[PDB]
Amino acid sequence: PWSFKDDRGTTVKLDKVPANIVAFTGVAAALFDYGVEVKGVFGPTTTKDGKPDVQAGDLDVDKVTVLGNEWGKLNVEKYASLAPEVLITTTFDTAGTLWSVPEESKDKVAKLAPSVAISVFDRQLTQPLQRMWELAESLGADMKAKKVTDAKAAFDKAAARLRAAAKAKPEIRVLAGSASPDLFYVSGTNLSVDLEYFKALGVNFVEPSEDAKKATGGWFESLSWENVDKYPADVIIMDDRASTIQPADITEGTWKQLPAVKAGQVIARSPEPILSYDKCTPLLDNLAEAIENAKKVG
Ligand code: NA
Ligand code: NA
Ligand code: NA
Repeated sequence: PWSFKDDRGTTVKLDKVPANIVAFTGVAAALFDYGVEVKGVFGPTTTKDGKPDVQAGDLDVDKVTVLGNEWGKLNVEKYASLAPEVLITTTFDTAGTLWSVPEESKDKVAKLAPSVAISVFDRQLTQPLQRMWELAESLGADMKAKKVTDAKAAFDKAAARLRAAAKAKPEIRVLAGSASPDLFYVSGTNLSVDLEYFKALGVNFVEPSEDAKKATGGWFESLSWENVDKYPADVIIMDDRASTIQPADITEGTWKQLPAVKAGQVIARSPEPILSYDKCTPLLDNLAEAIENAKKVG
């Protein structure tokens, strides 16, 4: 018998540990690092050359059944064909909305199998990391495997490295960005699990006012591309997800003129961390390295 109380407070109870797990791609990726296999995934999974998306982590993308290959896409008939026993995903709000389960078919999807939500709303990264760990352990993963304990040890060291970098270089201003054709979005730290944790470790972020973020209920500010120099920044961390324009591909002239861009002080941000200690370690090391070696340029 298997039971798990999720971050909505809902307890799923099944007569045996589910063999037919379907998960958001990034959740499947986290589970994979603890030795838990999933049967189906939905989300950014492969890129247009067939390579694994960043959100697929170390998943064997050929082996799994891909039900949707972008956010908000999940073929209901194909899902049903997997004899799904549980659906696992993240949640980004108070309501417990199941992330990436299509709004139009979410009721049909719910009929086929119970769901488990792990919240990545308004808390530091360490919380959903612990809750993903608990979920994996409830599914029979060996949490005392060398690979798992090594990953947790490395994460802790990386967190210490970032704390030291932020304390050693207090002048370095970090801007969290995401590019689209219409708009350049600047995230504040509040509400995001990665940025809340990085802030708690002492990183100096550019913070749009609450007033500037109110159109998204506090998540981010939308800027016209001509106003992307509004906030002076030394390091820019850019959204890496498939829905967004990657920094190497941005052609807008204002972007190209930013001091941090000219100095080569742009790195990746993963606004949807894969919730394993393994996949969150480079988030910490990458940011620490950017801060360690950044010049003040903004
Ligand atoms: Na296959
Ligand atoms: Na166990
Ligand atoms: Na340095």
